[PDB]
Amino acid sequence: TGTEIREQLNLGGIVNAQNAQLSNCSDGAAQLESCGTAPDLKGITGWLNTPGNKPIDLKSLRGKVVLIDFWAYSCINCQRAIPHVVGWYQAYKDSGLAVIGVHTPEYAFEKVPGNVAKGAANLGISYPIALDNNYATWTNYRNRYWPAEYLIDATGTVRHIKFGEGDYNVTETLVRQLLNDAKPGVKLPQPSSTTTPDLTPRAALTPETYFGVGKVVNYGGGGAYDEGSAVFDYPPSLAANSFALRGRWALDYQGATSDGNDAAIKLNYHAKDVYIVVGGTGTLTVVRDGKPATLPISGPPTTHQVVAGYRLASETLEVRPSKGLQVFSFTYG
Amino acid sequence: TGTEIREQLNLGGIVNAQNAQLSNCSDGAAQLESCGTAPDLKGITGWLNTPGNKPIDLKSLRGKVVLIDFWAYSCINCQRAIPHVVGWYQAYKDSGLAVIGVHTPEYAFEKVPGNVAKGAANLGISYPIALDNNYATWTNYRNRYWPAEYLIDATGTVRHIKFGEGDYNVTETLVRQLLNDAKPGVKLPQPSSTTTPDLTPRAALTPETYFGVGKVVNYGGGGAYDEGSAVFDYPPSLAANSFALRGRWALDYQGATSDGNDAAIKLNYHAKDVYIVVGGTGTLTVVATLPISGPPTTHQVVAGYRLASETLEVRPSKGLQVFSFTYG
Repeated sequence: TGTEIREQLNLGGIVNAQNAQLSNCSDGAAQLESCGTAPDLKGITGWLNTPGNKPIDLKSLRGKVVLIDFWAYSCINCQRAIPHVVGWYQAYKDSGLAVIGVHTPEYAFEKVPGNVAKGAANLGISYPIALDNNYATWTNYRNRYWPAEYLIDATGTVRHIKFGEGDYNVTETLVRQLLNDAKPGVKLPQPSSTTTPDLTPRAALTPETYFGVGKVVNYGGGGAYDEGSAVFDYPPSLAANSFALRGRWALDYQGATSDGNDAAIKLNYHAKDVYIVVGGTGTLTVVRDGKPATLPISGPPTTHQVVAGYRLASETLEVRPSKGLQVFSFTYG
Repeated sequence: TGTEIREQLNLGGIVNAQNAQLSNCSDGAAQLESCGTAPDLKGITGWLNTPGNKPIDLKSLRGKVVLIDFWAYSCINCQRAIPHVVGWYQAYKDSGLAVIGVHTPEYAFEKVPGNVAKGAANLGISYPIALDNNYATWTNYRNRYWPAEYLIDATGTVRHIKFGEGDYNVTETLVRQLLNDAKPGVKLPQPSSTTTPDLTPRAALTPETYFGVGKVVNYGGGGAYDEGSAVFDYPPSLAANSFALRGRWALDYQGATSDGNDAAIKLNYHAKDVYIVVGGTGTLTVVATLPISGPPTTHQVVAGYRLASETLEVRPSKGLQVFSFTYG
C-alpha cells in the first residue's frame, strides 16, 4: 500500500546517499528534470559488449549522454522496447549517446551469461550490457519494473526516468536535447521513431501470470498452491484472467514443472498475443479455439509464442507440456 | 519487482472470482472501459452518512452511476482529492450519481469511527462512508493506492479505474457520460471542475516519509532503526529527501514516539508544503509553536512560496507520536 500523485515515480527499495534525489524526477516526463548524480552501477557480476568484457564506470562517460536501460531477455515488454533503444544507439552513438543495457534477471536462468548473450543477439543489441545478477544496481537505482530507463546528461545528472513500456518519442525527444546540450550545434539524423514502429499494446492485458509459488497472483483452480509435487484438476469454472492446472505438477519458486504425461494448463486471458516462458526439453501442445499447435522446446529457457491473435479479446487457452518442462509464466501482447 | 506497460493498472492483492476482470481496465483511461461487475463491498466494519449508519449494498445502487472513492482522512493526497469528489457529489447526486467513500485506514488511529467522522466533517463529506478497517474491500477491489477511484455504471459494471491523485476532468467527463447512459437526455450543470481548482502538486515531491519501523524508507541517520527506545543524533551529513532523529525516541510500527525533552527530527525535503501526521497531546515546535491535541491528523508545518529543496526541524514534546511527513 501507499499514496501517490499520478505520474509519480514509485521507487523500489530505500534511499541512500547516491540515489536520494531520484524522487525529484517524475515518471517519464516530457521536459528535462534534475534528479541528482546517477548512482553507481553497483555489484555488476559481468559485462558484455565491452572490450575484454571489462566494466564501464559511469564517470568515464561524462561528456556523453548516458541511457540506462533495465531489461531482462525473456521479458516480452523489454523485447518490444529494446528495438527502440537499439534504434537510438544506432542513430546517436556517434553523436554522443552511450547506452548501457543493465540486465537484471527476472528468473534464475537469466543469470547465465551465455543465455543473456543469445538473447541480446536475437534482439540486435550491440551496446554494453551489465549483468546485474544480484540486483545491486537495480536496488541502487531504486528501480521497480522492467522495462525502466534513466537518462543521464553529459554532467552525469539524471534528467529523465521512465518506468514501464511505452512513450518512446518522449524519451527520444529528450535524448536529442541532451545530445545538443552536450555538443551544441550537433547534427542528428531524423528521429529513430521514424522507422521504428510503436508496438506497445493497450495497457489492459492479463497481468503477468507467474507460476512461481511466491509470485502467483491468478491461479484460479482453488485448493492450495504450495511448493512440492501434487495432482491438480480444473475447477468447475475458471475465473477470467486466470489459470488452472490439470495432471501432476511440481511447483517451486521459479515456476511450475510438468511432472506427468497428462499435465495441462488452462488459461483465461485478455490479450492479443500470448507467450509462455518455459525451459527444459520436450514438447508443448497448445489448443486454442479447437486449433492445436505443437512446439518443440529446448535450449535456453525463454519466451515461446503460443497465440498470435487478431485483436485484443478475452479467450481461453490450453497448454500441455511434456514431463520435465518448467513453466515460469504466461506473458502477453 | 514486476513488469509494466505504461498506464496499466498496478492492482494489489490477488485475483478472485469477483474481481478477475478489473485488469481489463487501464489506469485512468479517458475513454470508457469495460472491466466486469463491481466487486462486493465486503468486510465493511461500519458506515457513516447513511440512514442509521446502515450498510449500502452495491446491487441496490443499480440504476445509478456509482463512484467508489478510496481514502484515509489523514492522507494529504486524499484531502486534496476529496473536494473534487464532494463537488461531483453535490453536482450530480440528483442526476443519478451515488458516491461511496471507502475509508481504508492507513494507520491504526484511522480505525476509530469517531476520528473518521471528524475528518469527514472537516472535508465536507456528506456522502456514504464505508469503513474498511480490515482492508477487505481494498483487497476485493485489488486496490494499491490512496487515493483510488472505481467508476461503476448503472448496470453495475466498472468502466473506469483511477489510481493516484489527479486528472479530475478525465474522470468527471466519464461520470457525465455514464449519467447520460443511465438516463438519456439528462440535463447536467457545467463541470464541477469549473469552480473546483486542480491543486495537484508536481509528482516529484519527497516520497511519503514513514516513521513506523515496517514502512521506513528514507531514514538517513545510519545505525539501527528497529523497534524499541534508544538515543539518537543527527548523522554527520543528512541525505536529501531524508530525515534524522535526535534525543530519545520509542520506535514502533505505527511511528516514532517522542520521549525525552530534547527529541528532534531533521528533514531534508523537496516540496512546497510539508505536513506532519502526529498523535498524542502536547506541543510541537518547528524551526514557531503548534499545540497538538485530539484525533491524530495532519498538521501543516511548512507552507512554502514554491517547490523547494529545503530543511526543517521539529521538536515534539514528550508523548507525541509522529507517524509521517507528507508533502504538497
